[PDB]
Amino acid sequence: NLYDKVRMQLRDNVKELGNGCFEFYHKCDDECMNSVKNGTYDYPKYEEES
Amino acid sequence: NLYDKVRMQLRDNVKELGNGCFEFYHKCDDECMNSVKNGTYDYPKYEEES
Ligand SMILES: *[C@@H]1O[C@H](CO)[C@@H](O)[C@H](O)[C@H]1NC(C)=O
Ligand SMILES: *[C@@H]1O[C@H](CO)[C@@H](O)[C@H](O)[C@H]1NC(C)=O
Repeated sequence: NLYDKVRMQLRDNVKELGNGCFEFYHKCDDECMNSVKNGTYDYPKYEEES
Repeated sequence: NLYDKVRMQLRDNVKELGNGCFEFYHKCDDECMNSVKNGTYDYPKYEEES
């Protein structure tokens, strides 16, 4: 449930590695990680691969 | 189970908003919505973002 709670919060700004981890497509510093662990996250334009 | 039944039926012609809702990438009128609620849906070329 944490895995999906987090996947839904993170949407497409991350990729699943298939081993229980999410890799970010943007620099995610302590302040970001602190946001991911609770009810918030918003990083709208970090696609490079698109 | 409805969330996934619907996600599988809708595939990539929709996006998950992460709050229990699916946003369509195409105009989806009453006739479409009536199809989504039961065993049918087929909208092959509505990507704009691709
Ligand atoms: C969520 O984490 C951020 C970052 O540390 C913090 O500012 C915010 O107050 C926290 N929200 C709750 C409800 O704890
Ligand atoms: C599914 O919904 C469509 C649209 O209203 C309808 O035409 C079709 O007969 C319905 N199928 C079933 C099995 O109810």
